[PDB]
Amino acid sequence: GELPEVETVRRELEKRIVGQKIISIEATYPRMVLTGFEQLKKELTGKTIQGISRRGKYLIFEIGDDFRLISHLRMEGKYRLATLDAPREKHDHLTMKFADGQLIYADVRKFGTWELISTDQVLPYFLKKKIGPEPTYEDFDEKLFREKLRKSTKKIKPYLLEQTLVAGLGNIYVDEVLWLAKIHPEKETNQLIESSIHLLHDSIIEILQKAIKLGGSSISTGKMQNELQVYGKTGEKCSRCGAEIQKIKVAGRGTHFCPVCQQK
DNA sequence: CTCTTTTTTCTC
DNA sequence: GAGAAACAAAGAG
Ligand SMILES: [Zn+2]
Repeated sequence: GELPEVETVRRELEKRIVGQKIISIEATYPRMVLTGFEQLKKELTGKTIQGISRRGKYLIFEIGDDFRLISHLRMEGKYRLATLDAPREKHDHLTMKFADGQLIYADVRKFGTWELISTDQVLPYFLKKKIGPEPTYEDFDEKLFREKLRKSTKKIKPYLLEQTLVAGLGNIYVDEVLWLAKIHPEKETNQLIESSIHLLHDSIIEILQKAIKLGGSSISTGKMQNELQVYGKTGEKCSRCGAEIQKIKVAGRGTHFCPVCQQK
C-alpha cells in the first residue's frame, strides 16, 4: 500500500463512485473507524461522493462539502465494488451502500483506519502527522531535501520511510529507489554527496511516477511488479553489475539491494 | 507442522 | 533509534 497503489485505487474509485449517493453505511468491524462509526453513519448516510483525492498514502473521500473521510489502507486494506446482494466475505469490515451497488472495504490484518474530519481540519491533520511533500518536481524541493539530509545521521532507507522528507515511499519503492540511485540503504544521510542527493530526489519522483502509470505493483491488476529490479529478487543477478541481490534487515524491514551498485 | 515474513503509532 | 503492538495468513523448509 504505497503511493503508487493508493493513487491507482483513487482513480478507479474516482471513475466509479464520484457523484453517487450513499444510501446507508453498514459496519461489522466499526472500531476500525477511529472517529466513531456511529458518528460517521449519522453524518454520511444519504450523501453524495463529490470527489476522491489523495495525499501520500491516504485516500480522501469528499462526501458533501462539510466532512472528508480520511482512509488509510496500511498493509492490506482493499476496496471493491460489488453487487448489492453480494455475499459477505471473511475480512469485509465496512460497506458503503449505493442506490445501485456498494463499496466494500476488506482488510485481513485489520490494520486499516477510517476517519471523518471536518473539511477545515484536513490540512492540520496532515501537518500534524508531519507528512512531507508529494513526490513531484514541483512540491519536492530538492534544496529542502538536501538540507534535511545533511542535518541527520539517520540511515537513508529508514529515514525515507518516515514520510517526512517526501510522501509515498514504502518498502517496495524505497528499495527500488535506493538501488536506482546506487545508494546503500544503511548509508547515513549526512554523508551523501549532492550528486547523490540530486539523483535520489529524481529517482524518487521517477520511480513513483513510473509505478503510477503501470497501475502500481498489485501482487489491483498492476504491472509495476514486472519491472522491479531488486525488491524480492533475493538471490537473482543485478540488472547492471550482475551480482546477486542480497536481502537484509534494516530497522526491522526486509531490505533488498546490490552489494556492488549500492556501495555505502 | 513451526517459525519467519509481510504501514503507522507509541513508549522510551 | 530500537522495539513492540494491532492482526491474520502465505511462505520456507
Ligand atoms: Zn549491481
